[PDB]
Amino acid sequence: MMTFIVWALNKDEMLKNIEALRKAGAKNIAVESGDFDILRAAIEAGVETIVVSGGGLTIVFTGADRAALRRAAKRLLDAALELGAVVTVALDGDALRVRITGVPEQDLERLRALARELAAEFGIEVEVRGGGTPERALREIQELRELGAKNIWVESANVDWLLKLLKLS
Amino acid sequence: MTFIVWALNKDEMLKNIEALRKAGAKNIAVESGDFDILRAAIEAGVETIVVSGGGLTIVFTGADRAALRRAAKRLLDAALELGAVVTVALDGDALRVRITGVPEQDLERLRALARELAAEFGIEVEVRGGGTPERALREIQELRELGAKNIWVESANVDWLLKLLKLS
Ligand code: NA
Ligand code: NA
Ligand code: NA
Ligand SMILES: [Tb+3]
Repeated sequence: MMTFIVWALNKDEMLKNIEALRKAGAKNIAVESGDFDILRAAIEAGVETIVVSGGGLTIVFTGADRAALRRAAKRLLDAALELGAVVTVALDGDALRVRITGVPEQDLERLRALARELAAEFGIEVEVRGGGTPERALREIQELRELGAKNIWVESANVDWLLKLLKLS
Repeated sequence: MTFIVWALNKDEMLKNIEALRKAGAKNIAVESGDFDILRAAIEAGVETIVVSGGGLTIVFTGADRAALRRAAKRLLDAALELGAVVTVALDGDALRVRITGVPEQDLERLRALARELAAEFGIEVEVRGGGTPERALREIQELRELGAKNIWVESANVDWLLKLLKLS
């Protein structure tokens, strides 16, 4: 037997995906996201196993020009990789989502500022739902439990973030 | 609570589980699309494994990090427009690119581009394919025999998970 983990950067894809696995008859369905809104939606749809992809930033560039989105993303990717980050990128409609993990809080504030600079240059909107601090994770994990999460797993490429949350838990 | 160590580097993975073990983590899992990393985790005594199913793992080697980043931007550009989910990590010597969420046609496009880029740049590439559910099932059985007790499977591509469910 196996647990099937749906990794989703958007709420609509995650619902569609868990619905497909439920129709297909998967016994053990989990949802993974750095977005606590998506993890809440999963639990409300009746998912009992949640993976918190914690730490770092989710930077979302929105605009009709996909060339401008990719250009901004490539620049951000370059800056993030130089600091030793793990970067996950997905182009979804008019939104380009960049997940950044494994850089210190001082470096994230730098990438926050850069994201604002790049947004102006290429004339696009940028929103940073980042945070991911171990303290915030500990708070939102309790909320997910109270919403009906039975199994909570936590994931990172950054062991220090796992060690900080281990310390707090 | 289970602590999942995401790894595309075998050495970093082993250092990371050691740190969590010393720190007092009771439930540790290792996640990777690289079956050799999952083998190394199980051989080190990890009993929970997340198989990151499907797509490609592309490893660029034999040039400076600045050059590896330029190659990464070229590959990302192609992958993003085909609608792929792309994870990129610059690791010491090598640049590792994980590509998922697209059919074989697009993977072949990116295999070819990675090879072209490697030649065009003058760098070495290791294009690790073999991301089909059929093989994943055979890899999963191998990992069980090596000593994995809990096997979790993960994808952004629900189609890949559905085909695995059918074949399982
Ligand atoms: Na809610
Ligand atoms: Na603790
Ligand atoms: Na996949
Ligand atoms: Tb994962």
